[PDB]
Amino acid sequence: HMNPSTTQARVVVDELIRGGVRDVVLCPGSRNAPLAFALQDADRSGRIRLHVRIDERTAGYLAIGLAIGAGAPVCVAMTSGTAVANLGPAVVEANYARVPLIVLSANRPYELLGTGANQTMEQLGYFGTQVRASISLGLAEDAPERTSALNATWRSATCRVLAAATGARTANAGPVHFDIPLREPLVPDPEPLGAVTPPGRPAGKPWTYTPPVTFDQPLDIDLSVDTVVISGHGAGVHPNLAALPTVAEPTAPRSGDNPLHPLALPLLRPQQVIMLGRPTLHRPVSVLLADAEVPVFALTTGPRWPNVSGNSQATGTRAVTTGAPRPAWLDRCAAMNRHAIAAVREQLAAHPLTTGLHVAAAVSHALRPGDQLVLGASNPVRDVALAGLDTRGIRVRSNRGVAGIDGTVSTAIGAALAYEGAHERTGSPDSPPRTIALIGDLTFVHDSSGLLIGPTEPIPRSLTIVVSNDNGVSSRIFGTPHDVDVGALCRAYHVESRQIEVDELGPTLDQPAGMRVLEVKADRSSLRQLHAAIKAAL
Amino acid sequence: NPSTTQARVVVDELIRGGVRDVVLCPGSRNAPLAFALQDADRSGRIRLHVRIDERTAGYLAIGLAIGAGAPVCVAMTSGTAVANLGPAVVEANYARVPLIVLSANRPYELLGMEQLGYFGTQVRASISLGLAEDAPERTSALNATWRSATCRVLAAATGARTANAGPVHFDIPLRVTPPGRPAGKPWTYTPPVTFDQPLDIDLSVDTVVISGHGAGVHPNLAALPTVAEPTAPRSGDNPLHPLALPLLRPQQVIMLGRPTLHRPVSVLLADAEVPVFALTTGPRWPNVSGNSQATGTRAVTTGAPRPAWLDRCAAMNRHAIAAVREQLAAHPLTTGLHVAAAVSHALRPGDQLVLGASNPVRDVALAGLDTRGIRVRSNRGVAGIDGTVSTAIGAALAYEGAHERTGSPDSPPRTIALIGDLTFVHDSSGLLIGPTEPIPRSLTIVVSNDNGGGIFELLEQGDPRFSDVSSRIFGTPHDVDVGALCRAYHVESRQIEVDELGPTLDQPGAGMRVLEVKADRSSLRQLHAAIKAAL
Amino acid sequence: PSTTQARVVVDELIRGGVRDVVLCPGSRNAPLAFALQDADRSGRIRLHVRIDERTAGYLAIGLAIGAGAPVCVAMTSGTAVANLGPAVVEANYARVPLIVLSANRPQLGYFGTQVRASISLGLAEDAPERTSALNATWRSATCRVLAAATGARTANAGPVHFDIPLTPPGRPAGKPWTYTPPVTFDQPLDIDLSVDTVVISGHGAGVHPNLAALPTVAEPTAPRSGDNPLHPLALPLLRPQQVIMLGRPTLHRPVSVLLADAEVPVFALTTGPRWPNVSGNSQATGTRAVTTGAPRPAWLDRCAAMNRHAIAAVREQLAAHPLTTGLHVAAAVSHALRPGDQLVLGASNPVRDVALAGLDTRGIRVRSNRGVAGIDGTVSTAIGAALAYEGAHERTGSPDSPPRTIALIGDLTFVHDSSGLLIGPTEPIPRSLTIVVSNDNGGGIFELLEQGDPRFSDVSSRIFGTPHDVDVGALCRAYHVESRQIEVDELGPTLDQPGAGMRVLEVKADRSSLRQLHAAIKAAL
Amino acid sequence: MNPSTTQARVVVDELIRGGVRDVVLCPGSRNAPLAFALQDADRSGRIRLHVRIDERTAGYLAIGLAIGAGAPVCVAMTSGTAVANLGPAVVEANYARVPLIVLSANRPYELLGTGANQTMEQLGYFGTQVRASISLGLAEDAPERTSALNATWRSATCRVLAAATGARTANA
Ligand SMILES: Cc1ncc(C[n+]2csc(CCOP(=O)(O)OP(=O)(O)O)c2C)c(N)n1
Ligand SMILES: Cc1ncc(C[n+]2csc(CCOP(=O)(O)OP(=O)(O)O)c2C)c(N)n1
Ligand SMILES: O=C(O)c1cc(O)c2ccccc2c1O
Ligand SMILES: O=C(O)c1cc(O)c2ccccc2c1O
Ligand SMILES: [Cl-]
Ligand SMILES: [Cl-]
Ligand SMILES: [Cl-]
Ligand SMILES: [Mg+2]
Ligand SMILES: [Mg+2]
Repeated sequence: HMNPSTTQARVVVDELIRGGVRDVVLCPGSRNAPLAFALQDADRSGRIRLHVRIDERTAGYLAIGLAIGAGAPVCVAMTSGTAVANLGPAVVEANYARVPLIVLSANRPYELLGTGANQTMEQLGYFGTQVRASISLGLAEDAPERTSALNATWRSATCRVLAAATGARTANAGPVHFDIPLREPLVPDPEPLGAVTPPGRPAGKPWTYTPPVTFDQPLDIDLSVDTVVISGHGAGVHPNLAALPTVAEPTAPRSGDNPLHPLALPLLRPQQVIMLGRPTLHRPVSVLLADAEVPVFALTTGPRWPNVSGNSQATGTRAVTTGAPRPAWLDRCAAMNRHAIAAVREQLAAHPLTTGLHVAAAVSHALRPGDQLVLGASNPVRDVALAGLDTRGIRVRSNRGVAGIDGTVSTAIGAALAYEGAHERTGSPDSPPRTIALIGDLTFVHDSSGLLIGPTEPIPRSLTIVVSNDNGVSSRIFGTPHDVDVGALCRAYHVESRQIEVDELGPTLDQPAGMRVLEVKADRSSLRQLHAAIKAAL
Repeated sequence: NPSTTQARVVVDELIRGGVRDVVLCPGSRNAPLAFALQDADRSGRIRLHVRIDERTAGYLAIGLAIGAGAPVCVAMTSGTAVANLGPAVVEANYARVPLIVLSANRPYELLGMEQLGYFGTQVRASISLGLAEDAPERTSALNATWRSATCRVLAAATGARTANAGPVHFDIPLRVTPPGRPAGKPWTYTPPVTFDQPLDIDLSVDTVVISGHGAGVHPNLAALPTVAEPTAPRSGDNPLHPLALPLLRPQQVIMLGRPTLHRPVSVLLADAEVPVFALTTGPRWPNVSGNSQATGTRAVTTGAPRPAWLDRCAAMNRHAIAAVREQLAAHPLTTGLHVAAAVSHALRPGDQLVLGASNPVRDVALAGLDTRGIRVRSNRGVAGIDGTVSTAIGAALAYEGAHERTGSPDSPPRTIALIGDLTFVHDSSGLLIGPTEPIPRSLTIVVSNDNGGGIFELLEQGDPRFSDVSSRIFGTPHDVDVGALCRAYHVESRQIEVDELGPTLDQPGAGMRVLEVKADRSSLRQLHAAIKAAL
Repeated sequence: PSTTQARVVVDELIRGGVRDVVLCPGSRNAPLAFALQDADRSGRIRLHVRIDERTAGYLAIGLAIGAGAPVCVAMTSGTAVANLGPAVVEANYARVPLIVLSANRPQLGYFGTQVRASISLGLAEDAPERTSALNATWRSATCRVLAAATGARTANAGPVHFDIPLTPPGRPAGKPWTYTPPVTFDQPLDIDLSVDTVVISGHGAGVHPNLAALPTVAEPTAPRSGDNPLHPLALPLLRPQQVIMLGRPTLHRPVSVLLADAEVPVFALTTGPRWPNVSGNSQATGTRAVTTGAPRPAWLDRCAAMNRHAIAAVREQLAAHPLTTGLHVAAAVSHALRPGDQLVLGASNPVRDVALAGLDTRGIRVRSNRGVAGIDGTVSTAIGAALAYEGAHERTGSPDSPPRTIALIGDLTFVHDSSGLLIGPTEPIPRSLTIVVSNDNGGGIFELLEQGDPRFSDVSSRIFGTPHDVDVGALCRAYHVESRQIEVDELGPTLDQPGAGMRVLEVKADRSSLRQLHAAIKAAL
Repeated sequence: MNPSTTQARVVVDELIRGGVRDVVLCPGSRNAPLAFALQDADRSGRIRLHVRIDERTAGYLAIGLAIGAGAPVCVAMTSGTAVANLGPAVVEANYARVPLIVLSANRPYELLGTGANQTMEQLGYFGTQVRASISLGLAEDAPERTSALNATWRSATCRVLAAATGARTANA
């Protein structure tokens, strides 16, 4: 015989594994001990990798990283009370970035809500419309005669949680709140007088199998009309559009070989626009989408479609193309793209001081096919886009959902861990692929506690964090530098760090060292002149 | 620009309502009342605090409000502000902290702020002002409407009518200053209500008082044996050690406030043979077991405790105190209980004490802290380990500000925080205060560092049969260099031994310093079992 | 400024397929009511005014399920949100495109859980230097509302809250501002038909040609996929090894017992992203089946034998029973239907008894509020269903009278929504709607439940039966509606007789013998 | 003794001790345990039962029963739109401060989302219009804990009554 809380936790953990969950983030507590015990045992048998963290807020962004690194649903488990509320920021990010994040909260029994019990709040529903679903398991009953029926109901609810999070039937992945009320006894009973977990379906199959869904919405587009493609976060790959001039955000997957620099778009006159994904980065892009005279055709992978344009003529998922672009239009767009690249290149060289744009250019040139790049959503993504990075053959991650500074370090760490984990499944005996992160100093200092990894927890094998330190009424905290020593922060969290120059950045990134932080000074003073010089050069 | 005029009307009425501190974070949107708050800051009518981390900003506001009992405003500015403020707002609801959350929505924008679901369940009120309309003739009527909504917001936050203080959402939408009542009086005067529910209690029945967070002060119960949590204001001279409770058989329990500590208390409160009388200061009342027989706000007492009962309680109290003292001395390694004892013996009348969750708030009550003359703060609302550093900082700032505004030439009184290492790791970023922002002048954070969560060694998951599995999932060692952490944030820090803790606290240092004491948690369970065996 | 914002929104809703709007008088939504009034006088939209806001919601449900079109309801009061609650819940669960229009001059929890979207336009600012950008913003948002309501991109139609807080053209050729092709939601399931399989199809099911040969228990609202029906009462006489469940089945305890059987795998095929699993035995979900094998001939033989046995045991035990019951009235209405008719069923016994009588749904359109299975709103639902259905036949222009809409409801249901018969003289009235009322003076379904056991005979009269003694005939005449008390035998001929646009036919029925009649049918199987 | 019946009999008894003299009942299958326990209390003269068919009109009947003499009044109904029909009466009871206890039966909460018949998001439907939204635990079959389940059930009933009558908030 097994106590009810232990049985329920072992069933849930088993069904989550069968649904593709490979990594679980756990935060310590007493009320979530049943989940903790069952997760620890699955990690001892090698069925999942467990990542323990102390701060639930940054642990939520770690889980986002573990999910975007390879595309698998990731659970984060914590105790009752403000621990659940600390997942707020990650849940908002995962909502707008469509990240399959399962928030697995332990709770007191609902009967205690309103009694004044310790560490108990209104947990179910806390996340509102940010989550794709708020699902509660029932309090586990002590009914050995009903063991088979309770197993079917727990595994079915778990599959609903997994389906809603991965978007298996909605094509709209996102975060899910899975709340589990738990009561004493919370620790497993003596194992000699123990029992076996109620089994699932045979052959490691999910309890409710849901096969791959196809969400199809064709759209007719005449490509002979002068067309530009603008691809943002969450865009899909469209091979029938690969020839068109394309302004692509760094995180957007590239369809073709005809890039168009974002600075070139204002100097051209497209007659119609194809919007892929959710573009938000570039401001001239936003200017063109506000232009009411230019028809916009939106192509999304899911049912959500962006509000970035008011003259959206149609929304679909793929294009049924008629015609071909004027060769003179392709020539003009290619000509302007080269002009914009040269203008950026020349003005960086003419600039004396090293700026953040220089570091971004230096990181972009040091990337090799197969690398993963993680970018802070402030200046790093804009700077890499102005530098003209070729994203083909590399995977680029960034928290573009709400583009916050919270959790950027933890996201890079998680993405590096999932990326390296997927490289072992291929059975290859090579070295793990590189993960390079480029983040600002203010972002790094704000999520420096994301560097904290207990001595027994997984550490990324090939992660390098490049910190572009530019030392910068509510804006009066930027009137002075924050003055924090990046080296001191790294020592506090036992992390190797080096201060280097932009010339050294390339050759130092090629040195094969676990996790490390590479700090590069830059100047914010001259940035306004450099950007003004680039615009005058066009 | 009427929107600018509106902001000065609200800020002025907020200052008339008792607001002395506002917390801001930079964000995409202009802050609600940002420039009116800036004008008020330079003129000395209000004090601004700016932070980058919105989570630590919320908990700083909680500290500013519990340090002296004043309402405090927090100014949201971004699309992450609601999610990051959630923890502080939840804690303000359960600890009854007057917290005003200022927001600035756009009614000309299309909808359908990144709102979650907690605003509905956590706040006392949700008041919007309405768009500032241009009308030079209705300026005296608009002034009255804006100042009435502001007085209503402060009343809901402080519980002026409900006796249930808590957080309030105040929205001021955006697309000289008109005057208020004379002598700086608020627009709408509401006397702080008196909430009265007298209850009959016979004190001849063997009775114990158990007072928790939010407990009132009761002079007619002063003689009874009393198990008081650290945050409860004391009203008697007859304290009863929490470890003495299971050595007695009370026939009656008076519960003051909301108790959350000591499983011996929970066992006694759940015993259906022992009537429990709940005396609370607000409308809510605790009933975790279902054994709360009656509720009230004050006791109408008949009789007095039997002299033999008081003698029995005092004898068991002396056995409990001796067991804790003798077993602490006979134990080689320093634990958090040793650290808590040293801090307790170092406090002086007038000190403010801030206690983190986990073992520190329990250990101080096991050491027998005398709380009279002392101000004790702790986030017992939801017992989170998040935001405790910023709560201490805010509590010190508000506490020092009240002493400064009495004009006493003496140095500001001390605020001493006692927190675990995970608690410090959780909110270490709360230490980053820009040179422009107010910094405490007498805040000392004592960090009892046992490299993980020591309380789990004392629970069921700390039983030796889990010794192979409980290190990763409960102990959670981190190996953080605390001194290196405080250096990066430019905060004075010193690692010392428990016997040096007393003298180091007695002398002053920088306005803000962190004292770290290395402690052991591998002997923690053995030390507590030996204390129980010596009772 | 707000006057042109209302006119553009109304124009885009009409371009989006809205043909009917329900409005309740009140001191609000004045500009939108004007724009709607203008379009009603222009012939672009049909306006329906009601006084009861709860009946107005269920009327809009009917106008939507009658021809599958989006329908709007305009709130104008500080009680409308509470009164539209029941209809919004029904629209959520039955996936009905209901657009609820508000106009907050600057609060229950159901809006957060029940609706597909909550969109507010924003205030109508006064800047004629940007009137072409406000035009697109208003027609884009309105296209989002229409798309969320009809499931254009989600394949999950439902209610939408559209708030316009208190004339420039659209696309040429009357097209919607943002075109969205109806989406294809596909998810194939591998099913082996050589296993002994029964199909159980409920509310919201699709049509599956590769399943037309399998024995099929179909709820009346389910569109039949083939021509091998299996009577529900035959199910406990069979031992299927596999169940294909279409849509959302909600009727028949044998069906419920079978789906709960953990030995029998269940394969759920749904037209949308939601799927049922009350038991936890759902082995897989999908939208269509990829089939191998073929059903065993012995299995088909057994099923067809139980089917005829169940049909015969019902048709004969109805003859022996002398008293007229609700099961007889359902049988009578079922044989009085011809292809092209629309049949509206109330919940409780009427929708179950029609299934026991063996109605052949082919050629008939069957409506019923199975989403939450409420006895409220059925009268106004049938009126709206008739109006929408007759409006579609009128737009084709056939040289034939409007097709018939027959409603079969219980007594309690008729008095629960009696105020749905209060239709003002200026208001559109059905032209071929006949409401048949089976009246056994109480709730006859409770006689078939555990509280209907003879050991609760002296306690179950008050709390389950609830006689009302209401004179149905007088209630209809008070509302200026034709009524006639007929017997079960004259039901058919009276129904065949073309009559007034609205007729209520009352048939007396017995419920004291209902538990005996269902036990006699059970023993004859 | 089956737990639903014991649970329903404890709640009804404690409601009566709290001053409830009138209860409005609407017919349904899911609220059978409350219906039986209420009928038993009407036969004994402890309360006066009132049966109605329409839940919307039943809520205004309970409001009348409350303002007639100033006592808390209950309205019990089944799951589904039966609760949604109490919407208009709850709104009126909120603004007029009438102690109206909406006593709703429900399918088990684990059935929410499974497509079960007559199951909706009931808990929280009324939102900000109620003084409190309290659920009892699903009655467990466990004779060892009957005394603990009694205290838990009666304490919750008292919280319902105090919030409805404003016993400690002065805001019925
Ligand atoms: C926000 C939050 N997360 C998690 C918990 C669970 N919890 C309770 S005590 C504790 C350990 C705290 O350790 P520390 O601060 O080092 O104190 P110690 O008990 O070792 O003195 C934890 C994680 C909590 N109460 N709040
Ligand atoms: C709004 C609502 N309230 C209550 C119920 C519960 N219920 C189900 S069947 C029924 C009785 C309906 O009786 P009637 O319409 O006369 O039908 P009969 O079963 O006698 O044919 C009731 C009250 C419901 N489904 N909907
Ligand atoms: O007395 C208090 O301070 C207090 C505070 C609270 O937040 C409570 C919450 C639930 C139940 C009782 C509570 C209570 O008695
Ligand atoms: O297929 C349908 O029509 C349908 C409709 C619904 O409203 C559902 C609600 C919950 C669960 C399943 C559902 C479902 O399968
Ligand atoms: Cl335990
Ligand atoms: Cl950054
Ligand atoms: Cl604690
Ligand atoms: Mg510790
Ligand atoms: Mg009837």
